[PDB]
Amino acid sequence: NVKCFNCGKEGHTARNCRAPRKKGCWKCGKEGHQMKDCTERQAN
DNA sequence: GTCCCTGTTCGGGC
Ligand SMILES: [Zn+2]
Ligand SMILES: [Zn+2]
Repeated sequence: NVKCFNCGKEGHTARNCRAPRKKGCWKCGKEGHQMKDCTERQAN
């Protein structure tokens, strides 16, 4: 299993997901930066 | 793609 960032549902990933993906931060939510970039709750 | 499998956004990898 692998929790898809885009939709949440397991068994597949963000790229695989048959759904339009997110622009901004996946975890924190806020755009203008990715989850990678994020300075908010940056730890995991 | 049933699943793999993660920042850039589809494509081989099994
Ligand atoms: Zn998905
Ligand atoms: Zn963020």
